[PDB]
Amino acid sequence: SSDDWEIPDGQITVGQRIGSGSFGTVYKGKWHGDVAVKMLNVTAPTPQQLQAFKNEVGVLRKTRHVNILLFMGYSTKPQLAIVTQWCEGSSLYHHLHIIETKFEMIKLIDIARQTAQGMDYLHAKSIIHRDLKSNNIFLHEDLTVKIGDFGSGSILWMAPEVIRMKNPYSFQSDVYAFGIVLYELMTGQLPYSNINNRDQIIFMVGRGYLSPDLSKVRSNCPKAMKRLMAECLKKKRDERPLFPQILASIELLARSL
Ligand SMILES: Cc1ccc(NC(=O)c2cccc(C(F)(F)F)c2)cc1-c1ccc2c(c1)[nH]c(=O)n2C
Repeated sequence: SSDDWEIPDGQITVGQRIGSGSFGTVYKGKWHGDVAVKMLNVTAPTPQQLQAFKNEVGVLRKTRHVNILLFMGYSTKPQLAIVTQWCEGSSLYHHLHIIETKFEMIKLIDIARQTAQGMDYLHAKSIIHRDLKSNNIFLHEDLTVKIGDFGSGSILWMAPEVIRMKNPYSFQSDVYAFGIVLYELMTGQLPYSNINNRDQIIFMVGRGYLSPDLSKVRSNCPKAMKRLMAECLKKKRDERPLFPQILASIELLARSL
């Protein structure tokens, strides 16, 4: 009846520092092979740091799905640490905007389908991601989407009610962020690339004066995908579909290719 989440003491090792994440540092490590380890640098955590760790473990431990980054376990001795699978590859952001990988339409639609599958799973478990974006979508072996929270470089994916600010976060604000990921996949670009001012973007998206230019979608982008993108991006949160409907739309347009 137990999940045995707590990793035995003196087993995890960490190597290369790969980044920063929420409460600490992310390393490539070893625990029954390659793993990613998010570890608190200090030995004595503040009650807040400990609470942030417990909340993150509580969310991750409820997930078991191929499209969610695999949570493996946690340790509190000698330091607070969360262990996940190690993914070989790059995030969708890195692919589209750094190394500019050119995916075929069938593969772009499949990345969208798998992300919607993972998001539908999280929402069914009442988990609102709050920071869905292409950098939080990992292409494991550059084939399987793994949603995680790897990391303000998140305004482009922010729903207008989240920009405006209370609790503006909902399943619908995650749907909007997914709409932006759909825009990235179908255009190969980040929205608002011709606006060099962050304050203006924040202000205008929040007022509904500015929205992504859907005419930028590739020519081989199906019409139903463009319509789905438009629905996910609705300025009013109540007008946006939820992931079971988004999933059904993607599955159908993928069969019609
Ligand atoms: C090691 C580690 C521990 C915890 C998390 N925590 C999440 O992923 C997360 C937190 C809350 C909710 C959710 C979700 F999505 F379920 F809602 C996910 C991420 C990492 C992690 C893994 C790989 C990484 C990395 C960090 N940074 C990096 O560059 N690589 C390549």
